Amino acid sequence: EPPAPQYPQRGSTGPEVLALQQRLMDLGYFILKADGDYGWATQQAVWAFQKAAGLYRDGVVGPQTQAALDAGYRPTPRSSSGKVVEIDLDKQILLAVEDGRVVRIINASSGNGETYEAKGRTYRATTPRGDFAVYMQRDGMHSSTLELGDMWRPKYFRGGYAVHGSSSIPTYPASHGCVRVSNAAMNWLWDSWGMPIGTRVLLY
Ligand SMILES: [Cl-]
Ligand SMILES: [Cl-]
Ligand SMILES: [Cl-]
Ligand SMILES: [Cl-]
Repeated sequence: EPPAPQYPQRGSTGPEVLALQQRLMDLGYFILKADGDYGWATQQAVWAFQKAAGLYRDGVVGPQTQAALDAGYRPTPRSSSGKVVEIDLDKQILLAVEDGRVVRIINASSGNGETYEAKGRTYRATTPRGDFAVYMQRDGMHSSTLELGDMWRPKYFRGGYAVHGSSSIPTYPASHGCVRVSNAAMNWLWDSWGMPIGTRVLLY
């Protein structure tokens, strides 16, 4: 009649959640607080972890996810030098990379690949693959020609294609093509890490 273990998941609280949050933090998955409550922010970090590790993206830290946590799984970046934002489209993560070392792994969501209509024309919600650079930024909440909602602190890398904060960053590609991250992650990129004009943005 004793209860089985807790698998940390959204809504959980307790020491095991605290330990998970700290381990994520230690491994570089973006999370600000280890407080023992598995809320929205923790969800973003768990999803980033499961994505990175190639695991089913359910937010539930069961036996397989725990094994990967214990193994200390971190993705290997493609770049070798300098500051680079890498976006892994298959895994749906953004990597803040410096000198070939991942500094942070951030949950992301990119284009859904479906058609959409805008100012009377049909487009396809593809995120481009390639080697680009931040060329402009708008430091507040702004509208998009591509995206339907507003974008928080966009950093533009090819025409209207930007990395930005969003209210929803799901476990599948959900956008019209821009790359969404949490507002907190976007603030970190801007204000703590620094991602100035000219920063390489590599998508693959
Ligand atoms: Cl919650
Ligand atoms: Cl949280
Ligand atoms: Cl999945
Ligand atoms: Cl699992």
